[PDB]
Amino acid sequence: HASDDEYTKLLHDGIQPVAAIDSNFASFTYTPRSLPEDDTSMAILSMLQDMNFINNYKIDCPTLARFCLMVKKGYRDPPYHNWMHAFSVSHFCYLLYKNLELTNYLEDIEIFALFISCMCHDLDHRGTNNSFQVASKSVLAALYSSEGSVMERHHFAQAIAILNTHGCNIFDHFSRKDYQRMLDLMRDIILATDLAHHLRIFKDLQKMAEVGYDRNNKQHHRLLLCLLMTSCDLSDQTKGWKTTRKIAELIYKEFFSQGDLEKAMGNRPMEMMDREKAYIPELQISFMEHIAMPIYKLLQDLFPKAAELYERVASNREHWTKVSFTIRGLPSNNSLDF
Ligand SMILES: [Mg+2]
Ligand SMILES: [Zn+2]
Repeated sequence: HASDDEYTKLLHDGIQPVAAIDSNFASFTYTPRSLPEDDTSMAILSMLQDMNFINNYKIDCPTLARFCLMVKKGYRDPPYHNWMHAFSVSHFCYLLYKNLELTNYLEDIEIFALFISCMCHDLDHRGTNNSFQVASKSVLAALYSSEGSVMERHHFAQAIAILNTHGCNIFDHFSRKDYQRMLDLMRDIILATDLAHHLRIFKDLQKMAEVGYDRNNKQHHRLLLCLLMTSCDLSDQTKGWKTTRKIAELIYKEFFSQGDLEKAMGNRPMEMMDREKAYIPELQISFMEHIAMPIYKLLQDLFPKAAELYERVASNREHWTKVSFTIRGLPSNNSLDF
């Protein structure tokens, strides 16, 4: 019946200064997946403290601790879309904040919403995509299919359910106006994680980069938020070869698992979901050239200091070309360690 023991222990000695985590914690070279999972909740508090959102928005620490624990427990354990993914995506948001000086481009509340969105953007993911929800006529599909972005709307709904859980509403004291603004930002930012959305606004993103970002342009704020969210979501591609390789293993383990379920339903899965047809190296090269590289290229055109990011993504693409080892699907052991 010791309901408060868990969060109390987390805050026992206060919030740990971000500088004390790792001297390289705020560098683009840092790999957040290396941090022990049991230390991630405190790391979240550390980043929120460094960005000073707790002071700026008068956030209640105990409530925030409970909220962070709830978000972490809100993730299931599929190979890729788990808490460590949300954690690493959130860390990249922090990196962009520190390295690109986002406070000079976005309003403070927008950056706060972006970080919280990163934490909650994949809540309750089961390892299957939107196409599958519709094909299996799931309860989530029946609920959101009409509006599109089925899983994305579910993730947002789960985030709201957490805020509505006793003792977890970190925005409870907000005025009605600011509360609605925060929930609307979270909705729009999480919805931006749907690739379909990114592809639709891509030309608007290029135009903004072409004419130059304008802090007084409301549309630019919305567009930048979408680009940044996508940038955080695919940040595993900005690390070293070992990370890109490992993440590929996790994502395809998920993709092939879904593909197997589709075949069992009497359906024909897309090639990239079929372990008997997919050739991972080529699929990664395609992903890099058509999705990842263009996103970080845009980021570079807007932020010169983001060049090293685009550079790493391009390098990793090169690595895949030197790997393209010859079999389709994944090895018997489901590993690419070799
Ligand atoms: Mg997602
Ligand atoms: Zn994600």
